[PDB]
Order: sequence, then C-alpha cells, then structure tokens
Amino acid sequence: DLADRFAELERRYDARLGVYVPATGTTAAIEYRADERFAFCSTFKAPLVAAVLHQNPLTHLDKLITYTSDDIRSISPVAQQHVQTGMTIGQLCDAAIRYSDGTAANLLLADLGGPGGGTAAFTGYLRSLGDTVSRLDAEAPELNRDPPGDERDTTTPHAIALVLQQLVLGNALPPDKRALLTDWMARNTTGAKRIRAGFPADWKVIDKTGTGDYGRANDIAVVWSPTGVPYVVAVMSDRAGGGYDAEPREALLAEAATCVAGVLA
Repeated sequence: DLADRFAELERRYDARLGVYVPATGTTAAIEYRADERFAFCSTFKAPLVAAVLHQNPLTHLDKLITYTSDDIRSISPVAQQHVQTGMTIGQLCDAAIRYSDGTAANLLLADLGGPGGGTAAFTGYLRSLGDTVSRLDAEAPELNRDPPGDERDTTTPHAIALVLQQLVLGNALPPDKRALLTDWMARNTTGAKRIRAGFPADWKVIDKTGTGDYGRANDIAVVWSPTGVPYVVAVMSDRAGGGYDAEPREALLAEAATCVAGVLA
C-alpha cells in the first residue's frame, strides 16, 4: 500500500513527506500530505521564470542586468562568476532554474517588480493560475529559513503540482515561452538524486529542486513515459525533529519517486 510505504519513509528519515501526482486519463491522483504546507525553497523559481517570461516580450531575455557585491547574499554558482559583467535576463533564468542560483532569482524577482521586492507580484502570478494557497514573502536567503509550520514562503504538493501542470503541459504560457521553461528544466543540473533517481532511464524527467533549513528537500517534475504520457510529480520534505541544521535527505525523495514510478509503470 502506497500510503504505508510513504509512512515507512517518514520513519526511516525522521521526516515529514508530501507527495502529489494529479489525476490523468487512467490514473487517480496520488496524494500523501498533499494539502499540508511545505516551504517552497527553490521550487518557486520555476513559476518565477514563467512569470518573467509571461510579463515581457521574448527579447527581454536579451536585456543586461547589472548587480554588485552586496547582491550576493546566498548560494549563487553562476551569478558569483559573472558579477564583473552583469547577466542577461535569459542568463538569469538559466541560472535560477539549472543551478538554483539565489542571486539570479532575487534579480528576477526585482525585474518582476512591485512590493516586497517582487514577491507580491510573484504571488499574484500564482493567483492568476488559480493557486489560492501558495505565498512568497521573502527572497533569498530568508525564504528557506521560516520555522517548521510557519506559513510564510510555503506551497503544498497539490498546489505546486497544479501550477507546474499548467506551465508545462497546459496553456499558461504561449508555446515559445513554454518551450524555454521546459528546456531549462530539462537541462537542470541539481536533480539527479531526486525524482530522476526514481524513474527508469527510458522515462524523460524535467525538474526543479529546492533545499532549505530544517532538513528541507523538495523536487517538482514533469515526467513522460516511454510512450509519451506525461505526469506531474511533486515531492516535498522536511525534518523538523533535527532542528535548523537538520540535514536534507535526497534519498527520501528518490525512494518516494521510486514508489510513484512503480504505480505509474
């Protein structure tokens, strides 16, 4: 039994696990703690890039953004390397998705603009997709730090799966912008040990990870079977019992995804 397997994983990793896979043609929704709140961590960067793409002509990708030493406030593998030159909006989107670059995401939030350094507009974009649950309140590094149970900077597996479904499979974005987001997620460098590890090699996986304090580890993905049938997979986890410095456990997400893959095969 699937719920029993997920509960076993929670005990193994001293964790809270949330899983959602939306219903399809012939599969029922898979849900486990799917309506409980979990921190977004970096998973918000997928709809953030969608928001920025949607808001602007495609050639806004070519606009150069400059930034300074005091803008590097978080893990930023790309933005740290390019600080002496600036980065284009396209480069920022690439870094935000594929390297989970914190500075890149903060700069994209500022590009979206408005109150809260762009967080209010980001949340408004989610509202436009029918998501009345999620909320973004802070940028990096603060957004990964809210205490367990706090609702700031949270989504739910259910909510973010429905958002990702509209972005990648549905018509939230025009096809050209949809393809840009899809390709960046396809080329992600940070997800090999999460949902990807749970699906056989002949399934296509695109994803966006997130990792935070209190042992937070998330992954959101779109997967395609060897015959081209797509599923959206959201897996979220935290380890409040280990406190602020609890280690995130990717293996929990790999095992959860393996259980999901077993059902979808």
